[PDB]
Amino acid sequence: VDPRLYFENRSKFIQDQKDKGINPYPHKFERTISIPEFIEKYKDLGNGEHLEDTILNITGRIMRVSASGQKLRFFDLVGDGEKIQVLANYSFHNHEKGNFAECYDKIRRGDIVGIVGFPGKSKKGELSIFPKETILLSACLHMLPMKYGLKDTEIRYRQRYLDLLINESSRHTFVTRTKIINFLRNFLNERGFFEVETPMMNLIAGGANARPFITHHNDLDLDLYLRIATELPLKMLIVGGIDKVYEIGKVFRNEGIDNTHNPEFTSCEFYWAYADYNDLIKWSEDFFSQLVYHLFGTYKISYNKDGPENQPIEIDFTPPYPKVSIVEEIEKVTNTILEQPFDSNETIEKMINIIKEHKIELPNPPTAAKLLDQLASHFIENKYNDKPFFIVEHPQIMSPLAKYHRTKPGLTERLEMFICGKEVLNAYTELNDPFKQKECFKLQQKDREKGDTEAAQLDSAFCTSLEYGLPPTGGLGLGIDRITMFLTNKNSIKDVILFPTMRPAN
Amino acid sequence: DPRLYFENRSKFIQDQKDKGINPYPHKFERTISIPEFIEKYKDLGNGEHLEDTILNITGRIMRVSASGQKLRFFDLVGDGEKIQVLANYSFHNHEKGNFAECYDKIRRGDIVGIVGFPGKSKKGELSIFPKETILLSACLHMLPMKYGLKDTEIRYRQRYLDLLINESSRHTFVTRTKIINFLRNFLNERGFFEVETPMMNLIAGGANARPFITHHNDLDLDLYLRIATELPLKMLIVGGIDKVYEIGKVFRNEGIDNTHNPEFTSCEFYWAYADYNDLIKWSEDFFSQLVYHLFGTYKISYNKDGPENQPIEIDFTPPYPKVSIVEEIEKVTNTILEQPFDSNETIEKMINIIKEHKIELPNPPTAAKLLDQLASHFIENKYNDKPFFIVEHPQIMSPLAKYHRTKPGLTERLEMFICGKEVLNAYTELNDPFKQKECFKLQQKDREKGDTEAAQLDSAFCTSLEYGLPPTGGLGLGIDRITMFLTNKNSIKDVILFPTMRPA
Ligand SMILES: O=c1oc(CC2CCCCC2)cc2cc(O)cc(O)c12
Ligand SMILES: O=c1oc(CC2CCCCC2)cc2cc(O)cc(O)c12
Ligand SMILES: N[C@@H](CCCC[NH3+])C(=O)O
Ligand SMILES: N[C@@H](CCCC[NH3+])C(=O)O
Repeated sequence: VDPRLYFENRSKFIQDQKDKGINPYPHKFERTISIPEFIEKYKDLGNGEHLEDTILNITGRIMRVSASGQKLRFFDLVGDGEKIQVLANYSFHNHEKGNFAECYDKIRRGDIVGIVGFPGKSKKGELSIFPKETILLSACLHMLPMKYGLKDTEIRYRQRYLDLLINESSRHTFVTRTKIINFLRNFLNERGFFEVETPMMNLIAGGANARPFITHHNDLDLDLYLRIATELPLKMLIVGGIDKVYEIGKVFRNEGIDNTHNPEFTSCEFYWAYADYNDLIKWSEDFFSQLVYHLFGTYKISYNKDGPENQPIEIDFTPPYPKVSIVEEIEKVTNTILEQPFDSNETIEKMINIIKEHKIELPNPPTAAKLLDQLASHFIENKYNDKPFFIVEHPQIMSPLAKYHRTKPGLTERLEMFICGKEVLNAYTELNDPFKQKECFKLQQKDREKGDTEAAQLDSAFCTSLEYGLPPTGGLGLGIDRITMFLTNKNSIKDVILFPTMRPAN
Repeated sequence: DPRLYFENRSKFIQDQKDKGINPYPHKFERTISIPEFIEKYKDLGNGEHLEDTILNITGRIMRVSASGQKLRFFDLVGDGEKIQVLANYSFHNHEKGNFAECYDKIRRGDIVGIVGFPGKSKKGELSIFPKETILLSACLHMLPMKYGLKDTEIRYRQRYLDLLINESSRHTFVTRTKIINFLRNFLNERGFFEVETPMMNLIAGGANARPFITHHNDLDLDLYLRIATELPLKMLIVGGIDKVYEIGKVFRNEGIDNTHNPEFTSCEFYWAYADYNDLIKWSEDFFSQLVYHLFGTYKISYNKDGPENQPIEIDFTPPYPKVSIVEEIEKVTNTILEQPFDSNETIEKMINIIKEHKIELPNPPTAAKLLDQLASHFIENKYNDKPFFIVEHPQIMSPLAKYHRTKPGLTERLEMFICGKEVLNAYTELNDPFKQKECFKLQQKDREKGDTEAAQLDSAFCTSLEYGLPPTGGLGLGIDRITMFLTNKNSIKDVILFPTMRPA
């Protein structure tokens, strides 16, 4: 009932051990077997069967404490996501090492123990370890919370270790996360790609439309910006001869935080020379279908779109995925024609009127790109929840780094894959013409002058790199944390990140 | 003059746009790559022509030559390999353009799309005979020769040029990526689990270094970039992931030199129920197997004093030498460093030792910095022919280290060095939270003296240890420095694609 008193008493316990000779935190306890390999090595065992001649050294954490008297103690030893029962029988205690009750009465829930025992099964058939001596390795000073104590509380985020020990779903989630990353890294290596590392601190943060962070190097007396994307240096590497290049790493964006936006998130960007929008479309379908089948043995997975209480929807990752032109669908749903130039006063004022007629939120500044973005968000992003789908051919005012469309004026050969109305992939034929790239950078500078602090700045080093010849390439970016959210059935981005960015407790 | 040539090529591209032809085509289907092409038709004799195999090749023209007007020769480079391209007026498809007008516009550095057939020249050089050549992406500037990248900083700013010209840089970065690949697989075979800890934190802990500062606007919160991945990984050990690790970037706001880049790649791994000895064995096994995985031997040739001097033989054959820091300093300096090491007497003693030897006194002459300087000038270069370990560091220097089980005042720590450069840091993790807060408060006392790189107390980490940190052994690897020695490089900038530098 009193956690503060419990902690103070356990602290006194540790000090009392030090005063009365014993060391509560020993340096080494040479383990012989792990709990998973122990379960695997002795599960196929008969009821009540004992192996009193095979002594083993096993470690673990106590999570359940109970006793059937002063001579029979019961515990639950967990380790590596698995668990076994500890059946301490006084008939088996090595009395040369110490008193039975004196040794086991000190054990508390959460204590990390080292056990010298023998394997067997109980009368009821519970696979257990029968110790001959139990030594405390690392005591737990606080009271462990209950599962309900972590249900709708932020302790899962601020104290992830508690969430990893109490909830099995947490360990499962992060194991699946690393499996997603392993699958992607191998999927790219098997195709001949080359993993690299581009700087996170830069003189100019380009590659996306977002406000970056700023830091300062004292010895150089230089202001560096945290990378918002890895697009630019990767294309610079494509120029360098590495025709198959990619990077898996953290990117930072200083903007709002919600269930889908963490200030720092893991992204994967790959550049494939002599490839185009079609190649990226096929790549996306192939990769997602195989990733989902690799993790579940099926193409249809269930996802609780409306939270855990409401019923879930079914997402079918079976290719091919629907392709939806942004401009044309907005036209059909709104029964209007967005005459070009899309950034003209007429088209901008028109889109403003359609945003006002539907009482949709007006973006500030009302740049043409933000108007089109809000229109696509409120009218075509949630068009399909049954399966993932592609929003393609974005206008040039929205894609300053995109190569212009070969048969559609004003549009680009860009694609964006969405899952449950959430952007998870951004791919497109790279704009390799420096003459036309500088025009988009200058137009972005004007947009920046209108209050659009997300408008891409002018990177001179990247432009000069394009001047030596960027072969026709195709690039794609993946939001790994979001992919994990959908593939692990989690509604928040804080549930797929070990230590998410939280409001400080001060 | 390069300016005139860039302007001529620029006007050239504009003339192509006004003339009707698209200078940067959208798509060119490649049927075979340069490596596959060398592999597929290398065995052809000098003079054979498979005129029926119409292939689509791609690459960057790196040499332009001619024999009259009917013969044009170029070097097509791609994926680190080079082939010949022999354009003849007999095989040219005249329906798509004039031969001379089509090939006179190709210069060195142009990305072209060739449609031809494989064959071998009269001299025997594997070649692609094109029937049509299309300019896919033009090179507007003058690509320099290899000599143009020797006495300059261009290799670091325009890494693409160094990768396209110096064929050794490509090998160096391929080796770097292979080193990381080997490390990741090496850990995964032992059951380790890869994770991702935050790079922005309320406190920058895990090492003795000055961090960078940044600010999140919506939260109006100042955050420090991580200087190490130690504390969050240990908290994960407490969470039940007994074999965890992370290979990522860490940021330290310090000075720049040949072995220091503000941002560098490190690998920290925490293995529960392990200790100082297990880490020693792990380091020896890993370095020996990595070296033999790359070179087929345990001996490496490294130009320790630059390529202008004879190199040395680094033998990674286990087992390496182990040296106690305090013991060696007392032997080499013929002095007695008494405990407490941070006492005024021994602090003045180390200061006088540095003074009589004419060494630079650390910025704040603290006991930890003093010991570090003594080790750097009297121990760290004891072995160059083989990597070696500096062990049993004092607790004053290791606030996150578990005290030595038998040597008072020391810790069960180890640092491996190669040619005097620290490349590994491992030690038995301190799991007693009370001793931890004691060491952290001591670090604060040393911060009061003006130590910007003294660890600040992380309340979250201390609270994490209170729930029970099992005996664990932790280690950290400096990937960039390891790559430097395995690629025979004297500067860290030579192993980082884009090192931190001043603006142009
Ligand atoms: O996860 C994220 O994904 C994306 C969009 C993502 C689409 C696919 C290509 C990479 C980017 C943006 C974003 C912005 C934030 O400020 C925080 C975030 O976590 C994200
Ligand atoms: O490479 C580096 O290695 C180390 C030391 C290294 C030892 C092994 C464990 C990881 C750290 C420190 C350092 C500091 C810098 O400011 C810049 C750098 O590049 C480095
Ligand atoms: N960097 C892009 C995604 C990859 C684009 C690839 N050409 C982004 O921030 O969305
Ligand atoms: N964080 C350490 C490496 C890991 C030491 C073992 N926990 C360093 O920066 O040197």
